Amino acid sequence: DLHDKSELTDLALANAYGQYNHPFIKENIKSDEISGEKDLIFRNQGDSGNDLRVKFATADLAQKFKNKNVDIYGASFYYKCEKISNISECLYGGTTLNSEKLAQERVIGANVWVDGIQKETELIRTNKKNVTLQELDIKIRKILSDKYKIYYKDSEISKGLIEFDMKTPRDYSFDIYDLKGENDYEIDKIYEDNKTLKSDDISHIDVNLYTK
Repeated sequence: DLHDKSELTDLALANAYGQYNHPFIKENIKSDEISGEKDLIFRNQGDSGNDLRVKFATADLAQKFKNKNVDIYGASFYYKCEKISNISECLYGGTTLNSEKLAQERVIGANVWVDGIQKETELIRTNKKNVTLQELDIKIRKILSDKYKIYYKDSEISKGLIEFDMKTPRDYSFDIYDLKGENDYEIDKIYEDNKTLKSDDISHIDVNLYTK
């Protein structure tokens, strides 16, 4: 049972379009301040020179990356982002070690279908050895957002499923209209686990969208 786009508020649609089209991306930064036992602080590295609060699911996760030259790639937001003093910018997970790269860009294909009809195959990449699922998810939704206008209320697409398949019998999927809420601080909690995948172990991506 896939959720219907009609279930989202105009605010939900806007935030979704916005975060999937303008991901926060920063390479080789290091945080060494834990906050609230499960958050990492990167002072002076958010947009506008604001402070960045990277939120994780568990204190363990936060601890695993303190001191780490990490790469960041995720959905950022300001509304309801716990101030660290000044104003602050937030985001969940999307954190990987910077020292782990690939010799060449790993290219992943995404078979696409609208109402069961196959469309042009899409492509996303990453030179990260271990890329977070959030990043892959974002790169796919940006495409689904611009080619199929999934987040425009007046578009014909009303349902959709994104599925990431590994080279082993393991897959991960997202219901593009199943948002925790209408504000990013709730929507993005789906990434707090910081789920990361070995890039070369990913097989392909399946995208099924529907109308009516």
